[PDB]
Amino acid sequence: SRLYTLVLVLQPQRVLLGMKKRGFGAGRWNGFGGKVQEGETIEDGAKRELLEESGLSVDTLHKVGHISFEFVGSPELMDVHIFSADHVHGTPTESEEMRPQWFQLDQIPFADLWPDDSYWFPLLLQKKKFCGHFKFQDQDTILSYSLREVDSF
Ligand SMILES: Nc1nc2c([nH]c(=O)n2[C@H]2C[C@H](O)[C@@H](COP(=O)(O)OP(=O)(O)OP(=O)(O)O)O2)c(=O)[nH]1
Ligand SMILES: [Cu+2]
Ligand SMILES: [Cu+2]
Repeated sequence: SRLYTLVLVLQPQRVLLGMKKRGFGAGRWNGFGGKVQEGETIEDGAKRELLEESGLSVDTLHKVGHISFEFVGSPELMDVHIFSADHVHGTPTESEEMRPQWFQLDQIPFADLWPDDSYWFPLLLQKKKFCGHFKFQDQDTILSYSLREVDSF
């Protein structure tokens, strides 16, 4: 298993997603994040990746979710810690990896996000902390999942 982060930049009626321009999940919208490095906590990793990919800074993040990901015929698990950045400083800025864009919450193009996102985004937007596991047949196809709400992490 490998540690990753995912940070959703949320304002009362809109979210700043990023169009992944290269790498894993290229061509889909997503939150900002990446691998957690040796020598940083998960949260600091989430903050560093948000700053790097969007030019945005935060005082704090909310822990909102935790989801493990599995691909059929690959033993390597992605242990993804999901944060909400409720309040950001600075100006959204395109990076080599991400082009930030704002979407009003009822207009998020779920068709162009990872397919799991349409399952847990509703929990996110209702402020319900969640735990889950998703097993993908391929990058477009969920084979199996479980998802539940938790009171804390
Ligand atoms: N919304 C969503 N995010 C996912 C899914 N699967 C998945 O790995 N992620 C997130 C976790 C990370 O933010 C990102 C994968 O990390 P990455 O490898 O692209 O990050 P990165 O290149 O920036 O890593 P770094 O080397 O920059 O640290 O995608 C998914 O199914 N849905
Ligand atoms: Cu907050
Ligand atoms: Cu402030």
